[PDB]
Amino acid sequence: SIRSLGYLRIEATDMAAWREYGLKVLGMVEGKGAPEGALYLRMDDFPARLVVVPGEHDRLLEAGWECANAEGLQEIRNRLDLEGTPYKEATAAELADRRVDEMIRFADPSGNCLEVFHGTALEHRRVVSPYGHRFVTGEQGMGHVVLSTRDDAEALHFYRDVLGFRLRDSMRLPPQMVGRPADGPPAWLRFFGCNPRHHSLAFLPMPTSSGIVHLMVEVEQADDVGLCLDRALRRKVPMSATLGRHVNDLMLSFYMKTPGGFDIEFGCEGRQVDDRDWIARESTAVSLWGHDFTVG
Amino acid sequence: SIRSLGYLRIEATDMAAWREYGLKVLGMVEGKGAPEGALYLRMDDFPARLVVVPGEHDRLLEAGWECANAEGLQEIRNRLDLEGTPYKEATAAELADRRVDEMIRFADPSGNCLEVFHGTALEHRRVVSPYGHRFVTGEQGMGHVVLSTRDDAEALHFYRDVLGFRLRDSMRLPPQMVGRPADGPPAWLRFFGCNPRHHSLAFLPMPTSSGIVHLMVEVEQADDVGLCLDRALRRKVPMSATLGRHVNDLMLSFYMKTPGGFDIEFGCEGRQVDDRDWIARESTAVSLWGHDFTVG
Ligand SMILES: [Fe+2]
Ligand SMILES: [Fe+2]
Repeated sequence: SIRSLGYLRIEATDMAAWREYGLKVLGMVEGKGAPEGALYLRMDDFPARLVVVPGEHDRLLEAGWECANAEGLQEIRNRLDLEGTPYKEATAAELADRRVDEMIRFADPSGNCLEVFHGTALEHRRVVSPYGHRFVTGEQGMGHVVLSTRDDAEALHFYRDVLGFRLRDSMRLPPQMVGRPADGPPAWLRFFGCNPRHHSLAFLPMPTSSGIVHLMVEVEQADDVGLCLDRALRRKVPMSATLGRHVNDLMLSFYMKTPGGFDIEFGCEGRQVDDRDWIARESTAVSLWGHDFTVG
Repeated sequence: SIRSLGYLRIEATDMAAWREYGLKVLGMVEGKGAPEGALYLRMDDFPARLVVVPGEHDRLLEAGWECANAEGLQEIRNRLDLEGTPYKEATAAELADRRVDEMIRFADPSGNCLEVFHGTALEHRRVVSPYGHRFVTGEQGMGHVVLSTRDDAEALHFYRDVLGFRLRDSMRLPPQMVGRPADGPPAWLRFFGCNPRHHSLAFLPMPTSSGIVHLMVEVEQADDVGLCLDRALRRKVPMSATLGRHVNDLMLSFYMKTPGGFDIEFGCEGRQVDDRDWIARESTAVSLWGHDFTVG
């Protein structure tokens, strides 16, 4: 523990657009009990996976990371204490809002905020998408998120050495792409695992207005993906990449712009990894085929 | 009885375009022993599946239909004689050229030419696509071909009642689509099977320049399809339909224009049918998702 991506909390300038998009494009289900004009989007037994709160910005607020139990959370505390990373225990009100038994809050060096928790409540009535797809979560958690970092070496240190994620994959970026002179060194996009899902987390050393590069959610079948593409097309959702399969996690997916300005990857067939045999290597292409990121 | 589609012979106005497309887009392999300036494209142990001969038009010449043995071919002779359909035995030169033991030649009432044969020679050196895909033939044969017909009822009688194909699916057209009065009767696109492949043959009662609406070839995996689409886009092959999944045969495929001006559907995951269970019904949509023919 940490074992998986639990939830994502984001701020939004357009709550109506997010509601229509989560319901009619993503085919998520609305959760009950929210604020004060906030939106809970459900994919499974979790009370909420995507929480959208109204605000003046379109940005990531926090990612919530689930541990197996009190001991698995304490292990994260002990790592943080060894590094000297400041953290706070959740207030009574934060525990009640998130519906978790314990949680700590802290930030990585680039100052992306984390909530690490255990003992979430679940809701048990069947979550049924009107479009007939089922999301793939379980032991792989919510999906995976790719976030901006200020410094890839620093991110590698905090996520692997401090937090204990595994390095799953790495891809180099030419120095020009990251605002470095043509004469100096490439920078690194690194993918991190906490469970069999190839990656739950990755860091792009390039800035974004939201802090999010992409959020991937996974469904069981290619037909689920293709039907989703059709719904997005009908609703004039702006496209970011055509259908394709990734090299590193073998995900078959397309990418589309959300109302928050970052991409959602809507995929299937994500590769599962066993840490006992996985060899961390450098991948040299994004995709095996498709995924034309010029489409936007 | 006829067991599968064996080969397709077409005439072409641009042999160089076909050789490049066959090799670099379809990833078929060139056969040997082709006559003067003809092109043999191979998918498997057949000496050729797609035969392209020089000519003044881009047009279907004949479809070759494989039977299991001499008795299977005689059963077709018997059916033709019962109907009063004229047919000719292949000459010595024709048997040698097609590399078959026996073959009869005749046409349907719309004038489409059939060559029904048994005892093909095979070639045994491995056929290796440079792109790494394997075609799906075997008991399913070469693929399927959708052809023009002048009269759907007469085609239904000839293919089902006379030749013994099974009716596999039907799709209705608005009377006005076939230039009838808008309060006239619908016409019918009918799909015919001779093996587990959902259909080997279908008839659109609408005219085409070549006689061909589409030729489908099948590969093992979605990645093979996705890779082919990238090759085709790179080579500026005209797209006819986006990636999608058909309703009737569940083929996951895209459509593209060949050098002959007709479409090839390049697909995977074709549905298998058992005649003991199969119910012949009317489908009311082309696709579950995708297959936007508006791109062409
Ligand atoms: Fe992803
Ligand atoms: Fe087809």
